[PDB]
Amino acid sequence: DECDGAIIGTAVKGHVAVHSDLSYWIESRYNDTWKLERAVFGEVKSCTWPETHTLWGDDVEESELIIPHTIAGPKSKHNRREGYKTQNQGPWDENGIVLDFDYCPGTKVTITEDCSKRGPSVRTTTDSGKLITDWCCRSCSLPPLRFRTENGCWYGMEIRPVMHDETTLVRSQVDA
Amino acid sequence: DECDGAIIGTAVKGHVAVHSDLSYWIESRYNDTWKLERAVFGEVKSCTWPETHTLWGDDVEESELIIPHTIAGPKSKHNRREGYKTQNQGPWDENGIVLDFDYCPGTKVTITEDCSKRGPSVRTTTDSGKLITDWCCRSCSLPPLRFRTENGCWYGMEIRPVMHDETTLVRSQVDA
Repeated sequence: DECDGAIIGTAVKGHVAVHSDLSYWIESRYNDTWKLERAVFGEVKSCTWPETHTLWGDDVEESELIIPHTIAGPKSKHNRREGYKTQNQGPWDENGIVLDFDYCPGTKVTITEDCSKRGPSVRTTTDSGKLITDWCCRSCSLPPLRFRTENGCWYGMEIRPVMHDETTLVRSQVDA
Repeated sequence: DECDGAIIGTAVKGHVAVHSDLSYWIESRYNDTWKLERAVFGEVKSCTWPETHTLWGDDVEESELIIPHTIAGPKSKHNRREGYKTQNQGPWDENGIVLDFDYCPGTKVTITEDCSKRGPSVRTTTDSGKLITDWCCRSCSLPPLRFRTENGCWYGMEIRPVMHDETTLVRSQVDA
């Protein structure tokens, strides 16, 4: 059911909007459009964010919400970024998750319709610890959706690794 | 003055203690001793954490508090880790800060009294982007205190870089 309304602070002041509670800090900004900027997770939890404490919640498509509504992502158009759909297979079992829109260190991302489609989030280091340097997406926007975690950096579902030899990938096992 | 008591959740349940508010998630654990485990910062702020919402707050030395009381670190013996003093010159101007006790990727830390003393936190990549691989501390404990941020990984004040040639260091400019 709903997360408790009593310990939620949601606020927008001009061109910065924040949905927060005791575990989530979800920040969006206006430059020429509203975009999700950063989301910081003290812990990940499974309840629905209440409507009473949600900005811009009219005519919301659940599959557009970056942070899935099933893990208390607000049902808010602030919880969106052009070029990305819901991150249901992000690395939601990791600790110290921060989601932002920047390159994982030592990597690059190219937009091309050659890319494979959305799948589970992949960590930028292989099982043995090699860095995968090149990535693509069909039609995501840049800078790319990334998750920084206590175990490495991961890209959003849209962004797929570009490899030229056999490699073992570490991929998210979660579906949220 | 004090941060607002109204939007604070502080709880301990057996061997896991959490001090949280709308921006901070500060977690400690008991294994054989109580130690700070992780602290996640949606934003960094400057007010004092109220006593009313502080665990284990008797006979507290301010210079022992990992997260300085001046940036709303709780005045709590849960906010401590053997071998470390207050991180007043941690990288507190960065975004998406997570503090935990693990190695920055590709690095190692040795305890030796050869080390230089506590100073400002240093990022593990130089100005030009080279990785500093070797580090020391006089008498910190392992695993080392680290800050993961949207701009790289940084070590706690105690942990100093070990270099064999001229290099430009990126160091914290903050004193909190």
